Amino acid sequence: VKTVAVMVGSLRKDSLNHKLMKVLQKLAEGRLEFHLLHIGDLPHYNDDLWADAPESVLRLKDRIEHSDAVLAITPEYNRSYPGMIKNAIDWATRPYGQNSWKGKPAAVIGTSPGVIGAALAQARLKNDLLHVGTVMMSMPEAYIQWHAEAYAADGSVTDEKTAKFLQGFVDAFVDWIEKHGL
Amino acid sequence: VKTVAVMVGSLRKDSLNHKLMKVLQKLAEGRLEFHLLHIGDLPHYNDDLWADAPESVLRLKDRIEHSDAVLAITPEYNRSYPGMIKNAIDWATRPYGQNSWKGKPAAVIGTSPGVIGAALAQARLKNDLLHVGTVMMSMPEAYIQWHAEAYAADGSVTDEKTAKFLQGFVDAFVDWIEKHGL
Ligand SMILES: Cc1cc2c(cc1C)N(C[C@H](O)[C@H](O)[C@H](O)COP(=O)(O)O)c1[nH]c(=O)[nH]c(=O)c1N2
Ligand SMILES: Cc1cc2c(cc1C)N(C[C@H](O)[C@H](O)[C@H](O)COP(=O)(O)O)c1[nH]c(=O)[nH]c(=O)c1N2
Repeated sequence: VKTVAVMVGSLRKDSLNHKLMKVLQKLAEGRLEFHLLHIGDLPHYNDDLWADAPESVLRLKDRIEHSDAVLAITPEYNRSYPGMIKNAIDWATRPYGQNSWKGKPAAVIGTSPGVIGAALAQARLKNDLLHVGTVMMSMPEAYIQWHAEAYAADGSVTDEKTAKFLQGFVDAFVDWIEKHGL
Repeated sequence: VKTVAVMVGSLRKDSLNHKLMKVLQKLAEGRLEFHLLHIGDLPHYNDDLWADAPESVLRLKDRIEHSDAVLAITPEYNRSYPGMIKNAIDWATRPYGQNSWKGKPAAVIGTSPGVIGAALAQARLKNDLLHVGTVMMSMPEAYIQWHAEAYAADGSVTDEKTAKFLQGFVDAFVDWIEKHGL
């Protein structure tokens, strides 16, 4: 089993990206073990805080470093991804010389109720995670328009086409981690 | 005098982007009146909070709406701009139908100790502010490598070449607001 440090780019109760995380976790059970990064617990980045580092920042870095891979699951806000994710990215690259992300196999996925499926957010997040040294998966693209009727309450995917698609993403990520991980 | 809602993308005590804000404010005094947007006081975006909107969010939107223009002064973190700025951007676009940024003349500037002068951050921030409906100034580019010896403690620019350059940016922004504002 490979461990995955997961960022979900939404805090709200009924987040679709949180639902997507659970769907992916269920599809991946037995092959990937997800551990959430608690990005909502991070203060806004402030370099002065390294004098007494926030526990949340220490925990963030420890989990990334102890995980085999990274997965980001992002909504799209105003045609890019949420700042809360970028704030987490930046915290874990520091202190200088201590970039936790370096060399980690990564992937990005996300969902929107709209047909664009968070594609613009995803492209930007792929670029920004590439620029902190991750080994970034590109295929298959997964710009998911959320359809509530395609999923069950337990996270099962009831729609066969959607299940095949998401399974293809999971399978690719498993293979990506095996090939490109440390 | 035109009013300007200003974002400074750093919270730390000795921030160079904060020093740059004060330099620009001094150069612009009498023509532009700066009002800081308190982006460090915003919680991480969470759509659930609109049920009881945070005061910081309400103040942010009110100041943007009541200003003639917007100025962002950004550092570069891992080849883009800080998430705290994107978080502010997203808050002020909401609720749906109530985008405070729409039609506002805007400009972006920033500084780094390195020679790249926060250019990658600035390009991304220009794009993200364009995508929320600002009327975005592009010229002159201002990718400022910070040189402490070029500035005095009162914000004066002691280096003549630097003063001419930053005055050019301020003059262009005043004209931009006059031409492109409401
Ligand atoms: C500030 C802000 C900005 C945007 C959005 C929302 C909000 C609040 N939404 C809608 C978004 O896709 C929808 O609310 C998702 O359901 C949010 O993801 P979670 O459900 O919270 O995971 C959105 N959707 C979209 O497809 N493209 C976009 O650019 C935006 N922009
Ligand atoms: C997490 C993080 C990431 C980066 C930086 C710093 C930190 C803490 N810095 C350096 C940055 O330019 C320098 O610290 C500036 O002085 C920060 O701006 P303020 O001085 O806080 O306004 C930096 N500089 C740069 O030119 N390009 C970059 O990609 C980054 N990345």
